[PDB]
This record gives sequence, C-alpha cells and structure tokens, in this order.
Amino acid sequence: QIVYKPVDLSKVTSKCGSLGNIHHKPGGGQVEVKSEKLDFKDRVQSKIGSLDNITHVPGGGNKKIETHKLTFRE
Amino acid sequence: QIVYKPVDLSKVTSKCGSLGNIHHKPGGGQVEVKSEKLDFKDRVQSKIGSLDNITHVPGGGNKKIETHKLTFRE
Amino acid sequence: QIVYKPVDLSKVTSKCGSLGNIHHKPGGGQVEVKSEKLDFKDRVQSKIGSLDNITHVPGGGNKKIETHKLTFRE
Amino acid sequence: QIVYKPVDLSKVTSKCGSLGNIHHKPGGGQVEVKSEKLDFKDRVQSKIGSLDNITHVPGGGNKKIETHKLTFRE
Amino acid sequence: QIVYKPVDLSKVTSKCGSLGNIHHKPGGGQVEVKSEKLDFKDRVQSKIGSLDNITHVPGGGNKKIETHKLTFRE
Amino acid sequence: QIVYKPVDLSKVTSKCGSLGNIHHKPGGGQVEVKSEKLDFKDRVQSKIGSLDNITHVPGGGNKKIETHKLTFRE
Repeated sequence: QIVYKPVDLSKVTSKCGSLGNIHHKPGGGQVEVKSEKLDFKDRVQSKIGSLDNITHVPGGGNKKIETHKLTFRE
Repeated sequence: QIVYKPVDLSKVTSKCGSLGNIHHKPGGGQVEVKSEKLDFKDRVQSKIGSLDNITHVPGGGNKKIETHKLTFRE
Repeated sequence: QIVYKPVDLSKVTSKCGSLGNIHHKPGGGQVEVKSEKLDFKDRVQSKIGSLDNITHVPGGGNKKIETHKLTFRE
Repeated sequence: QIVYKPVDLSKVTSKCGSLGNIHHKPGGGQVEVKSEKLDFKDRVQSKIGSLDNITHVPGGGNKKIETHKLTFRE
Repeated sequence: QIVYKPVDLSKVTSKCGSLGNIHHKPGGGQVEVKSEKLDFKDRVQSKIGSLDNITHVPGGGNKKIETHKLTFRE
Repeated sequence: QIVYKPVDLSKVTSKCGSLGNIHHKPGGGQVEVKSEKLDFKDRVQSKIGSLDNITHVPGGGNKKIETHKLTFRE
C-alpha cells in the first residue's frame, strides 16, 4: 500500500495602501554588437544587442511555484 | 494499492488601495548588431537587435504555477 | 488498484481600488541589424530588429498555470 | 581734403577633390520644458524646447564678412 | 589732408584631396528644464531645453572677418 | 597731414591629403535644470539645459579675423 497526501492551507498575500509616483526616465544609450557566425542548438535562450527599458509595477507581485511527484523508477 | 491525493486550500492574493502615477519616459537610444550567418535549431528562443520599452501595471500580478505527476517510468 | 484524485479549492485573486494615471512616452530610437544568411529549424522563436512599445495594464493580471499526469511507461 | 579708398584684391577659396560618405543617425531623445510666463521684448532671438537634427555639407562654405564706415559725428 | 588707403592682397585657402567617411550617431538623451517666469529684454540670444545634433562638413570652411572705420567722434 | 596705409600680403592656408575615418558616437545622457525666475537684460548670450552633439569637419577651417581703425574719440 502506498499513499501521497500533502495537505496545504498556505497563504501568500500582500496589502498595499497605495502604490504611487513611480518615475522611470532612461537617458538613452549606445549598444554595438559584432560577430561572424552564431550557432544555437537545443533549448538556448539568447539576447544580443538590446537597449530594453522595463517598468513593472504589479499591485501585488506574489508568486507561488510548486512541483509534486509520486514516481516509480523515472 | 496506490493513492495520490494532494489537497490544496491555499490562497495567493493581493489588495491594493490605489495604483497610481506610473510615468515611463525612455530617452531613445542606438542599437547596431552585426553578424554574417545565423543557424538556430531545436527549441531556441532568440532576440537580436532590440530597443523595446515595456510598461506593465497589473492591478494584481499574482502567479500560481503547479506541476503534478503519478508516473510508472517516463 | 491505482487512484489519482488531487483536490483543489485554491484561490488566485486581487482587488485594486482604482488603477490610475499610467503615462508611457518613448522618445524614439535607432536600430540597425545586419546579417547575410538565416537558417531557423524546429520550434524556434525569433525576434530580429525591433523598436516595440508595450503598455499592459490589466485590472487583474492573475495567472494560474497547471500540468497533470497519470502516466504508464511514457 | 579727406580720401577713404581701401583696396581689396584678397581671395577666400577652397578645393575638395571629392566630398563623400557622410552619415548622420540621431537615436531619438526626450525634451520637456515647463514655465508659466514669457516676456520677450526688443531684438530677442529665442529657442525653447527643441530636438533638431542638422546635416550641413556645402561643397565650399567659405564666408567673407565685411564692414566699412566713413563717419562724421555718429 | 587725411588719406585712408589700407591695401589687402591676402589669401585664406585650403586643399583637401578628399573629405570622406564621417559618422555621427547620437544615442538619444533626456532633457528636463523647469522655470516659472522669463523676462528676456534687449538684444538677448537664448536657448533653453535642447537636444540638438549638428553634422557640419564644408569642403572648405574658410572665414575672413573684416572691419574698417574712419570716424570723427563716434 | 595723416596717412593710414597698412599693406597685407599674408597667407593663411592648409593642405590635407585626405580627411577620413571620423566617428562620433555619444552614449545618450540626462540633464535636469531647475530655476524660478530668469531676467536676461542687454546683449546676453544664454544656453540652459542642453544635450547638444556637434561633429564639425571643415576641409580647411582657416580663420582670418581683422580690424582697422582711424578714430578721433570712439
């Protein structure tokens, strides 16, 4: 006889009274990338020559990440 | 006999009273990328030569990610 | 006997009282990408030479992602 | 007797065998000017809040600036 | 008797065999000017809040600036 | 008797075999100017809050600046 029975009552929470004056003012920039040959093979994630500006202001940014297994000889 | 019964009553939650004055003002930029040959093979994610501006302001940005398995060889 | 019966009553939720004054003002930009030959094969995602502006302001951006398996000799 | 007789045989000259490969690539920009009240009076030259790009490529840009007076009790 | 007779036989000159490969690539930028009340009066030259890019490539940029007076009380 | 008779045989010159590979690549920047009240009066030259890029490549940049006077009280 085999049993898998985790029991979860968990809480992942936030309370913000007001999320206010966020100012993002990037002053430009210069990016130069040089290469000859690019090979990418199998599951590569690649980012070349970028001038990216991100403002990310979630009213709550909460992550719950879980993984569960019951495995017989994987 | 085999049993799989994870039990979940969990909460991933937010409360924001007001989400307000987000200003995003990128000042331009310059990007120059050089190459000759690109090969990409199998599951590649690729980003070359970019000037991307993102504003992301969700009233709640909460993420729950789960994975469950009951496996006899994989 | 084999049984798979995970039980989920879980909540992924938000409340934002007001979602307000988002200002996005990109100041232009310059992007120059050079290459000669591109090969892309099997499940590739590619983004080459871009000047992209995204405003994303969901009143709730909550994400729940699940995967389940009951697997016999994959 | 009064005699004003200046003599000019002078030369202001150039040769360029060729005037060639000139690249101007401004990467954008952001300008913000704030004020309430403007009182420009008498012979004012003014520029406010500008993002100007000039390419100026004269095959000869030679300047002679000259000025003569014969003046009795100005 | 008064005799004003300056004599000019002078030269202001150039030779360039070629005037070639010139790149101007400004990477953007951010300018913020704040004020309340501006009172420019009498012969003012003014520039406020500028992001200006100039390329100036004359095949000859030779300047002669001259000035003559014969004055009996200014 | 008065005799004003300067004589000028002068030369201001240049020779360049070629005027070649010139790169100007400003990497952006940030300028913030704050003030309340501005009172420019009489012959002012003024610059406030500037992010200016100049490339200046004259095939010859030669200046002659001259001044002649015969004056009975200026």
